[PDB]
Amino acid sequence: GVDEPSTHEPAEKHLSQCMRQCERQEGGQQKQLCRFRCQERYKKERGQHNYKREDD
Repeated sequence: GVDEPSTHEPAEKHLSQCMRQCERQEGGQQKQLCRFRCQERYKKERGQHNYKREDD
């Protein structure tokens, strides 16, 4: 039990590790490959199934 709500989940950090490498790399094809791979691979690892689109 001992269940309690929280914010700033570790999931964005796993993505952060990727995007850290993705962003660090510079170019055309290289940039795009890390942009999706990091976004899709890590998003899936979250366990989330419902995608929501940020406004603005």
